[PDB]
Amino acid sequence: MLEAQVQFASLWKRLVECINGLVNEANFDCNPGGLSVQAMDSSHVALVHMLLRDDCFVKYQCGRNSILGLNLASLSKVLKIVDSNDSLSLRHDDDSDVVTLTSENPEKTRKCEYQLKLLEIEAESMGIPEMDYRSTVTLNSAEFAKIVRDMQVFGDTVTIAISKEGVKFSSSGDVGQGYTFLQAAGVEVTMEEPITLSFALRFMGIFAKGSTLSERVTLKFAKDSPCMVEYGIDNVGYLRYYLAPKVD
Amino acid sequence: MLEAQVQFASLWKRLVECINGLVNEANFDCNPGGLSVQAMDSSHVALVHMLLRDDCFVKYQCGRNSILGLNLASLSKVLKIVDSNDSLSLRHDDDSDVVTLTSENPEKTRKCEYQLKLLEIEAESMGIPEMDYRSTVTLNSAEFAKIVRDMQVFGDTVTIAISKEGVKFSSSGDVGQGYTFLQAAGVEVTMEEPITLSFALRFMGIFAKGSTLSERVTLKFAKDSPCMVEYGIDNVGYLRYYLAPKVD
Amino acid sequence: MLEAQVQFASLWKRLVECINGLVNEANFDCNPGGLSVQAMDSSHVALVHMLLRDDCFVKYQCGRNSILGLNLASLSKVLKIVDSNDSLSLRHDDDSDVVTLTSENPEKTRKCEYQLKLLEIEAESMGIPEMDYRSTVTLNSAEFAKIVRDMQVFGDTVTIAISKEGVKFSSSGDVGQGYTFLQAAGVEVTMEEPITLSFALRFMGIFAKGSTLSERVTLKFAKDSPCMVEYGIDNVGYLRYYLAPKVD
Amino acid sequence: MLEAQVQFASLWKRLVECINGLVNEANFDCNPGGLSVQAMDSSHVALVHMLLRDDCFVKYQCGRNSILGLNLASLSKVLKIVDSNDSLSLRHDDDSDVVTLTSENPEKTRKCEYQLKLLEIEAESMGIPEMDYRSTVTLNSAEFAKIVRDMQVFGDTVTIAISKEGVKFSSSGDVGQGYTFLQAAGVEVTMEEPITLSFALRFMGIFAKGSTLSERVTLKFAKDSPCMVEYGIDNVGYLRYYLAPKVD
Amino acid sequence: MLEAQVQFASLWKRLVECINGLVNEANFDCNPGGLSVQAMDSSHVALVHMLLRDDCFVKYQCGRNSILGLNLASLSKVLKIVDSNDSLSLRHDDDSDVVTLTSENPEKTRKCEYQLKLLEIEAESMGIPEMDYRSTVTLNSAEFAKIVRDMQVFGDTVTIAISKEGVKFSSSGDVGQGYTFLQAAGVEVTMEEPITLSFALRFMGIFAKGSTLSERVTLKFAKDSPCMVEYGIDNVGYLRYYLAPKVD
Amino acid sequence: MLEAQVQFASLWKRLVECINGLVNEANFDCNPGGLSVQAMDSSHVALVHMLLRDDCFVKYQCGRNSILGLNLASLSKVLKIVDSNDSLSLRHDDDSDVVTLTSENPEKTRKCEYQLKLLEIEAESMGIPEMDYRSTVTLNSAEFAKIVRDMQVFGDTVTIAISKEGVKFSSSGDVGQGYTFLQAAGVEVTMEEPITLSFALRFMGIFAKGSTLSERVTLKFAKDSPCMVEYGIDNVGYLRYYLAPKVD
Repeated sequence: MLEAQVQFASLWKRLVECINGLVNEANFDCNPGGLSVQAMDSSHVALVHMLLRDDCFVKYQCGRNSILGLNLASLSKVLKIVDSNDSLSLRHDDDSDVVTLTSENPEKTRKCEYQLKLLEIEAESMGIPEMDYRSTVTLNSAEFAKIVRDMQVFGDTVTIAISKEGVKFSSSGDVGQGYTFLQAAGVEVTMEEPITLSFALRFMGIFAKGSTLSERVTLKFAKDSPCMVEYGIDNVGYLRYYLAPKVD
Repeated sequence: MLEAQVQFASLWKRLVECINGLVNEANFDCNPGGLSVQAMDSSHVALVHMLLRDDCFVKYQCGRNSILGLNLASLSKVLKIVDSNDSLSLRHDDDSDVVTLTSENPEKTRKCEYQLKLLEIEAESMGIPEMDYRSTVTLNSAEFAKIVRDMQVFGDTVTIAISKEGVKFSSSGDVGQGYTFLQAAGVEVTMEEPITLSFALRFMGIFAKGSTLSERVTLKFAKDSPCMVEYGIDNVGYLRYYLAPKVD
Repeated sequence: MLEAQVQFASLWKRLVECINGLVNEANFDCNPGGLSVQAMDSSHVALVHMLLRDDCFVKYQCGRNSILGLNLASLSKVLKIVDSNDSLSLRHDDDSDVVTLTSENPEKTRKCEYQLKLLEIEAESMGIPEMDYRSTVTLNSAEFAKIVRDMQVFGDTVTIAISKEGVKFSSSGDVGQGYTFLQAAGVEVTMEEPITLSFALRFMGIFAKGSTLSERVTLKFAKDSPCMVEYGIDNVGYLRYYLAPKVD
Repeated sequence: MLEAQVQFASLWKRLVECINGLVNEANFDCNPGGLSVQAMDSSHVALVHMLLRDDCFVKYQCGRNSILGLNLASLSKVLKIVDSNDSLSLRHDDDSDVVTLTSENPEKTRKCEYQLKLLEIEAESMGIPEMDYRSTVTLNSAEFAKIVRDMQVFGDTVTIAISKEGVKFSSSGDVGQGYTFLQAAGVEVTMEEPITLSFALRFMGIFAKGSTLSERVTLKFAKDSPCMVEYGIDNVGYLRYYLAPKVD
Repeated sequence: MLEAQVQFASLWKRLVECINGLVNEANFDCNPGGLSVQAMDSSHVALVHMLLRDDCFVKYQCGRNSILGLNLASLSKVLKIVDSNDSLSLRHDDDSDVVTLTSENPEKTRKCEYQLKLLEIEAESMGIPEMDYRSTVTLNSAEFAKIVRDMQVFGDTVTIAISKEGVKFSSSGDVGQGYTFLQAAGVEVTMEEPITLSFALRFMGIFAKGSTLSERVTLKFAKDSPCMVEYGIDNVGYLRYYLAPKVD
Repeated sequence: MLEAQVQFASLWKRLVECINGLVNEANFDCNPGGLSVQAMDSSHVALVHMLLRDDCFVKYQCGRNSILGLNLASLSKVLKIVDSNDSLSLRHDDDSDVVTLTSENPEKTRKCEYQLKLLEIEAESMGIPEMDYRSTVTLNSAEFAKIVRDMQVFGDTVTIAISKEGVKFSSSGDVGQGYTFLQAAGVEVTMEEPITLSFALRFMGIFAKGSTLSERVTLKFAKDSPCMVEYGIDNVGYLRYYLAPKVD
């Protein structure tokens, strides 16, 4: 039945790390369009949506829509041991109860094959937000990551404030008060009005692992609405996170 | 009221690590001479004196003598997140209760500002020891650091013995007995008589973080007197530690 | 009166790490032939035999056969602090109760000397039951090490299966099932018949630290018999491990 | 909608201490039968099974089988602060993501309520065993506890030897050799063959905290098979541990 | 010059523990009214005011107002070694630089005398924040102490909420969320309106050692104002703490 | 062939604690007179002499003089686990590398047997001191113990001054200056002239554990000579310590 082979296992390694940060199990919705994972954290505050378009793979075959529930904790453990530069083929057979991962060297002198039992995961229900986003900032993904790590020395909450001149990340706590201001000028603001929301750093931190997938990152906001943080996986996919604003 | 800007935040980062090893809070005596910290460990066995002369800073302004008590634990946490190669401006205002640290990139596209609450710390009450050291050894700071780490596998006490031919560090314990002998030159002994004292490795270890500030380190001894370990910060300051001998 | 000087302390450092993985104390049998260590794990399932031929040392002197029991935990701690590229002289004197390690820089500007108390160790029973190894595989030592680390995500047991055309390492557990197949050449199989044994990963893992001593590693098998894993120390010695199969 | 109220929080306090000794997280299988916990240590050598029958509780309500994963480290911390003689109600609501603990005084003048986040814990494969047991010894639980603490001065392994006349616990090590012999007929041996097995004291020690639940303790053995140590929680449940012998 | 003798040294022992929790040195204002200490923590968030009226002592004499700075750390160390049921006479002389503590047995067969050096302690910064306290709760001092210890398992901040029916202490953190609700009577609420403030547990904890001085404790609150926690020392003095709310 | 059985193991427990405070190994000189231990601290400043007369034991048998070297650290560990109120039989056999300790219940329902390996310990130089003691003070042993613990808050040295009216213990240091004066009777001074010596509290502290053996303790002094501190063990033995003065 299903077969999806990527050339460089890095991609899967880096992806699973990202999504496993948020949830331990997830359904892999596989279509002829490609693989998607959509999942919420157990507190129903944050959502991941990842899509790997079929052009992502050097070989992709998915006639009908199959759905594969997996333990991301186990999957993460197996992927930890796969070499970055080896190929990796995900394969599931008609009514099999197991998915198989197959890695091979460029030189074809080593072949690894792993098998994971599937789960039993109930359909998500709570869906993507339907926004229309007034503001947008795009910045270096690793700067973003650093900023959220940094803001965590102060508090558990970051306030992001977008203005014509740039974006200001702010946090408070016992240690003191911090901010990092990035100037527009590199940081591409493009907003229709000044806007200022707050968020849980716990989740922003989980999101910021996306920096392993994309040199840049885009944040999208809308007053009193879940923000989005998007990491393009070149032209062959995305990783997208949504997070509820804090209280207020 | 105070403004002290260094070009490279590294300096502050490395300093605070050193002094935070010994004490959690300290008063920064700030004069038109520059910043000084003088402080004892809670066991009253060891003393730090640090001075950053005003020529240390690319910009320095301190009309009246203010004293700023700080939590070095918090300060350390904030400095951990400042980029080494960014600038860093320490500033305190007349009516304030807070000191502010302001970092900027070389490119001026990112500005960070942190604020720490001040403390009322009781003014040290313990004077620098009497000088006139009949003995001096100077050595590579990182060798010194390694030696004290090493001597700790044996005991909690190191015996330093200076002779015309060099210096011998010795320790004992369950594991066994060790020594490291460094021969004169590269090791600049310059002494008036052979002399042999013992010291707590706990503190020698704390002092040895000074190796981050200065390629070389000077130890000065005097029979029955606190030794000194000095790290020059170029020509623009020093870091100086004093420690009681072990007698018994 | 024993003296054994190696030019580069690395060797001793890397060796003691390897054997200390298996046992905490061991007798160093010293002859004019060189040093040997032979020891079993406390469960009597696995055996180490190390030999450093006298050509191994830049200086070797052992008139009569002495035996020196040592605490490898202590020895490991002392060797951790000796620089890799320093020389290292092991010396024991006529009924002394202490062995001494002496390190010197290439430049002779630093000299270190450590002393360990000897033990009292009873000579072990098992004594290498050996030979008649029907099958043999040789492979890159670091690949081997990686494979055993990897197989540990699945189980506590690895099944090694040698066939003309390569070796297959397999494991099972909660996470799932995995294998790594290496194809023959690079992997030098040389066997008289297909053969398939199982082993405790705990011990294979301990053995795999041998990769620090030798770019390649040889495994030797024999139906219903302890396997051997051998790491050559470049013509001048070996490190050799033997391990009971799992049978049922 | 789950509810389980015990009259005296002591029970929960003492139980969680016992099981937290072995594992940091565990699933609470809750049925109309009552609560059960079944879990292995991370080395897969030892198994706990606890059952609190529904008659254990002054109020019990569990329509369907729910499973609640918990951090026993956190749960232990919360239970440390609950008064022994207060009541304690464990409550979970439909898709709540949190369990709540509610304590009340006998006099209803003080009410405490705590909330713990649940975990997704993967269901444990290893299923007790089906088993006979040829031998049986029952003894004062606190004597047993003391004996295992004692045997730990000698070694990491205890040898239990059952004979018609009593049971002999034995251990060895650097310190020397010890034994404690308890005579039958107070010690209820009841066996169909003499036998002698060995076990890890680390785990026997963990098990022996059961003495807080039950004045007596029963050990059951079977040649070459996991022993069992059982603590009856009066008539309203049990705590049961299984441990692999040391073999060879 | 000063003489103040208490019959039972317990009092001093218990007091110094309490105040030493907050500050390491303090000025003892000594008048013919009695001894008073008024002192702030280094963060200027918390104030202690202690008064021991002259009727507190079996013998009291202080013609002029002297001020004695003392090291409470040293004083604490000396008081640790004074027997609870011995008498204790504090004495300072005209020309002295030292205060002396003199202990004697009931039977006059043992006499101890200790001498502490005085300090020049600068800050008289202070300022009791007297105000209209709208709300008042009085409760068993040891329950209060337990509650703050308990709330610390969750967070570093407690929210106290006074209502007609009682007072609710609440905290949050990694471990979870907790509360303790005490119902009105035994717990004597007496308030003019419902009121809800937050406070640092670090300081509430320091204050709660007051339970050694007084079976009951009174807390007084006022919207946007420092709370007060008061421990009466019989009829012969008080210990009173004031603490800034957490606002943000 | 030696056998020495005491009725209550307490005695051995309390003794070994006392002497293990000073040294880690010691020879047990066993004669028909009884058991004696004599040992010096490794700094050759302090000496223990213990004697248990043969009437001490409910059963004692020692035809010839045997000497048993023991590790007091191990012995202490074994004795920690022996019940106070059990009997304890020490037994050594003709040409046996091991001594055996055998404990039994009053009720004979439990028997424990431990075996320690002996050591070859070289006879020390260690001559008991010569003199006839000019001064003598006898006091409650636990008061003495408390006094030395107390004097340690000040210094590492205590000055004991005997006069017609009583004895004065004095110490100095960073914390301050202390004394305890005990008045003559209850404290039995009996001296031929006033005399004032100083001693290391480290050792006085070690000695003061003798209070577990004897309600009273006697100190004996002689100008410029080792003091003695003696603890009678009923009428059936003594424990005696000697310590060099500090000369200044």
